Amino acid sequence: NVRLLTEIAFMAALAFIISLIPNTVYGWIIVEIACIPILLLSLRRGLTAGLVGGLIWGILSMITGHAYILSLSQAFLEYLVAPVSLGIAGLFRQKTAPLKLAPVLLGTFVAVLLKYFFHFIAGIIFWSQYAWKGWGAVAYSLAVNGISGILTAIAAFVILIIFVKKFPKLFIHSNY
Ligand SMILES: CCCCCCCCCO[C@@H]1O[C@H](CO)[C@@H](O)[C@H](O)[C@H]1O
Ligand SMILES: CCCCCCCCCO[C@@H]1O[C@H](CO)[C@@H](O)[C@H](O)[C@H]1O
Ligand SMILES: Cc1ncc(Cc2cccc(CCO)c2)c(N)n1
Repeated sequence: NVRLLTEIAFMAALAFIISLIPNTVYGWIIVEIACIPILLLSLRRGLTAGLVGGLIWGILSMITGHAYILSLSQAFLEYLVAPVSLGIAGLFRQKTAPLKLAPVLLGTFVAVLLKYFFHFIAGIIFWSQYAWKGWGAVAYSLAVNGISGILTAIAAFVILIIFVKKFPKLFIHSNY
């Protein structure tokens, strides 16, 4: 209630704080560990809570000057649509015990995939001026964003697996 709103705000604040950590692997290839609090929020509280947490994270990135903004339409795609889209993991919420790892991992996979699909589309339209010598716009965006998405999923997998084994109730909301 009040509690749902606090959880959302705190996880979005957490994602933003985490996003301040340097995460560059090479060029524009990143490991986006900042997705994890939004993933966890979504898995615990469902689609709407996740969408809104993603929204708040994106707005925070932009208004603090930490987003890479090339245009209104690009920033809309990459810092509203993209982070919001992590909320899709919410469709994999488990409401009842025992907690299973399967929906956690499938939901993480589908949500990181969806986010980076939007970054991949953005990459084609707005970032092709950076494409490695000899690479076309699509192939360059596929490699940058394909690799970033996989790496981000790897990291999300590692952390959430630990969280499932050690703190499975992070994932299951209860009153009481
Ligand atoms: C519906 C649009 C709302 C417009 C205002 C944008 C930010 C909304 C919440 O702001 C704050 O973000 C801080 C980040 O650290 C948190 O510490 C704090 O808990 C939270 O309250
Ligand atoms: C790129 C967009 C991806 C679309 C995502 C489709 C989400 C469908 C989620 O299904 C749910 O999965 C749960 C756990 O696996 C099942 O317990 C439950 O029966 C089922 O309702
Ligand atoms: C080729 C290419 N280069 C840069 C970007 C911009 C970008 C990529 C992934 C994630 C973010 C947001 C969090 O930082 C931004 C892009 N989409 N495609």
